[PDB]
Parts: sequence; C-alpha cells; structure tokens
Amino acid sequence: SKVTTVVATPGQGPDRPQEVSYTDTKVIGNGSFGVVYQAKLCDSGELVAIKKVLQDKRFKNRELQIMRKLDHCNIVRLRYFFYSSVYLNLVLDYVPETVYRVARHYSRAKQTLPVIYVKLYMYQLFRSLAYIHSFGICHRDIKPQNLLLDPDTAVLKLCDFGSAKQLVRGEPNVSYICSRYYRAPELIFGATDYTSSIDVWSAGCVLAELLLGQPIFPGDSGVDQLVEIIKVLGTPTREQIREMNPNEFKFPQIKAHPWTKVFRPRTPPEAIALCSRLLEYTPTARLTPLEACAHSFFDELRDPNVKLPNGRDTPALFNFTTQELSSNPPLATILIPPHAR
Ligand SMILES: COc1ccc(-n2cnc3ccc(-c4n[nH]c(=S)o4)cc32)cc1
Ligand SMILES: Cc1cccc(C#N)c1
Repeated sequence: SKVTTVVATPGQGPDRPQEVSYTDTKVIGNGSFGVVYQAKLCDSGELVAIKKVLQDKRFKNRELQIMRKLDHCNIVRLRYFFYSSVYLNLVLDYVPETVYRVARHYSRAKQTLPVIYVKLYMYQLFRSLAYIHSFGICHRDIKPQNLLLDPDTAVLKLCDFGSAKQLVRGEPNVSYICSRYYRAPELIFGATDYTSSIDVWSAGCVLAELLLGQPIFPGDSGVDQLVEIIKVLGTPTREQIREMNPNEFKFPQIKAHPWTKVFRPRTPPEAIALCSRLLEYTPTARLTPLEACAHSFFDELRDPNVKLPNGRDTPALFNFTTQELSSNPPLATILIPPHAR
C-alpha cells in the first residue's frame, strides 16, 4: 500500500509545516461534501480521516478558518491540513460510525435506540453546539449523518463544518440551508437573518428522530416541509411569523398536536419535555445548547454510578471549559456534578 508523504500544517500550532506520512488510504465517503478518506499515520499507528474539499487557488476557505479555531472533545479535531490536486485536505480524528447508520440499523431491525444512548449522544451534540455557539458559529447542517460515534466508548464527535459560518449580527445569510428534514421553519420562510438557534431546531429534529425511529418532519420537497411541521406544531401564528421572518406563502389554520401524542406511548417525559423546548416555531424560545444540557433529560448522565451497557465508564462529560460555561455561567451546580469537580 502506497505510503504517501505530504507537507502539512498542524491545526493548533503556528503555521509550521511538517512531513506527515500516511498509508492504508481508502475512500470511505464521496459526495456533496467532497471526498472523505481513511488513513493510518505511519509512525503513530493512529487512524485518521481526510476530507478532500474543493478549493480554487485563491479563494479563502471558511471551513478551515473555523476548523483551527476549535478544540472540543465532542468535535472532530483538525490534526493537520494540506494541499493537493487546488484542493484543501483536512486530516481529522477518525471516528468509526455515524448516528445516521446507527439509527438506521435500529430502524431496520424494528428496534428503538436505547434511551440512554439517546441521552449520551444528544448530550455531546448539545455540548458541542454550546461550544461553537459561544463563538457565534452556526453549524447549519446538524443532521444524523453529521454526528459521528465511537460505539464502544459512546463518544459523539460533531463533524462536517462545510456550511458553518461565523454569523454576523446585522448581516444576511442564505435561507436555503441545512438538510430538508432538519431545516428550521424560519429557514423555510426564507429568513435571511437567523440566529445560531436553527442548530438547536436541527438538534431537536435529531433527538425526535432517535425517539421515533424515523424523521419527525419528513417532507418530500422544500415547500412540503412546512406541511410536515404543521401536522405536529400547528399553524404558526402570524405573530410567530413576525418572530421568524418579517416580510410569501398562503396557509389555513391547522390545529396543534399535543406532545405526548407524537411519541410512541413509553417515551420518557423528560425526553418529550425537551423537544417541546427545542421544536419551537420561535427561535428565541428554543433553549440555548448550554441550557439544553442542564435539562432533566441528561440527569441519568449526572449520576456518579452511571455506566455504559458494556460495564464501562462514560466518556468525558464534565470537562467544561469556562469558555464553554459562558452563555450562562451560573449553571455549573446543575452541569458539573459533585464528583468531577
Ligand atoms: C460511510 O460512513 C462514514 C464515513 C466517514 C467517517 N469518518 C470517520 N472519521 C471521520 C472524521 C471526519 C469525517 C468528516 N468530517 N466532515 C466530513 S464531510 O467528514 C468523517 C469521518 C465515518 C463514517
Ligand atoms: C458529511 C459526512 C458525514 C459523515 C461521513 C461522511 C463521509 N464520508 C460525510
């Protein structure tokens, strides 16, 4: 197998290029995100992923800019970046599995993903959002394919930052963004000036999907997506519109569908309770990521005796930086339990 030696800049150092040799290069994804490869680093033995994303020659990549600004255990780490045939190559932590494949295995086996795995996976998604959100970075593509899992350690790493943007207060962004099923209604309603909270809607969609075993708003066109969200939440008050986008569309007033009525009869109430505080027609209603962590739902994860279904200890959950504890710093007592402090 070809040993490839590139010249690569570290992610977190100064711009200080190294010869980096990798091998066992296979391609494991190839799509709208470009090409993702698997590789083994020759000297460490460590597995890595390598996203090869299109670059002009003199057009400034935003993903890379953002990529080096981040160091969170629930975000996939940019180990190196380098160039080839011009293409930007991002050498990443390898993470074997995605929530999308996991969710589907269950779905296909007419089985629901154990609520505890929903607790962990959501928790780490919500921490990672509380992370990138403190920097005002909206991921803008939160969907099951974009949360990577290690199934053995239960670690979730949020990935693919190819749509993330440093959201500027008072500035216009595209409204046709995110994957249809996960796209907030403001986005649907052509809003060009949206908060980072669209992520948190997207996340609520992931959570509800994990509980329902199917997407919750599976529309079969951009327009139809509204029809799916109404089926559940109801017609948004014209007020609720004002609070989504000021300005379109034409709709009659369909009734809301109660929250307990949406989820299969045995779902924990703290789970349903949460969605209601995520899937809000109102962005300013959607809980901040950091608030979402403090939620009753993730209290089993605040148990000192908590274990994985394979006997093991949970991954890092309480290593909050003060950078992270900045949306609402008075949340440590009900975020950091009395054992990791
Ligand atoms: C076919 O299923 C899989 C394909 C690839 C991966 N994969 C493994 N380690 C990874 C690290 C980073 C990324 C990634 N970040 N942004 C984009 S786009 O891809 C993907 C990774 C997992 C499962
Ligand atoms: C966007 C995305 C997520 C997860 C895996 C891949 C690949 N290959 C791409």
